[PDB]
Amino acid sequence: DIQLTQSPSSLSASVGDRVTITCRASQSVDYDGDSYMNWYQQKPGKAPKLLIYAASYLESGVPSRFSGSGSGTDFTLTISSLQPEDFATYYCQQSHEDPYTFGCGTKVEIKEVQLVESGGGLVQPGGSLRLSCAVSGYSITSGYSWNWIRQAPGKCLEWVASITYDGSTNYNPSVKGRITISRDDSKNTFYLQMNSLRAEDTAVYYCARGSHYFGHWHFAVWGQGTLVTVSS
Repeated sequence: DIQLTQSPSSLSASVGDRVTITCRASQSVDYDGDSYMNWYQQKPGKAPKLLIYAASYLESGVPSRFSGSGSGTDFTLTISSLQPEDFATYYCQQSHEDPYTFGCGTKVEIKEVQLVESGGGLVQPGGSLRLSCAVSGYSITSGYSWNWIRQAPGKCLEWVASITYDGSTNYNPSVKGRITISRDDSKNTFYLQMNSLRAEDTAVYYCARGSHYFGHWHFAVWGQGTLVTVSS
């Protein structure tokens, strides 16, 4: 399990300043001359947004003031000139091998396809949950893979499960045995079934689509997230 160390964990800067964030990986994420490191931006209340994939490639629509660099175990995200709209939390993520892992984020404080989750709510410990991600504006059969990713309260992002276009499923060993992912083409929906829930399963659960390119396991499209609360 590749672990990612993000530094600093938070920082204050002024508009117009250069900002640099570093990500250290506990193991190389290089493969065939490329580095499978990705950067996301998350504003409060919203799902993460993909900024960078394969260490240095800009996602479409991302402003040129964002740049990524590095290789091996050592990676950097640079904002050349901080703008007001850049106050957010920034996450690195490796897509070199499963389980795909995220850093715990850098909070930067200053001075068409749509995915809709349902099925969350308050459950008792030991109970079960079923989440659905309805895909609209896009055929579920067109996607390379569909994923569930959860965000524990005030904590790091955790990839949980995936199903590819050929039906192959994959789970994070942190949850495996209590979790099933499934797909329904005729309803353009996929599902997460959760059983024997524990308190550490309390989180916002996101659905997200994988990519056909550049190692697949970075996530350009996310749902709104649904809150699962396991309490008494």
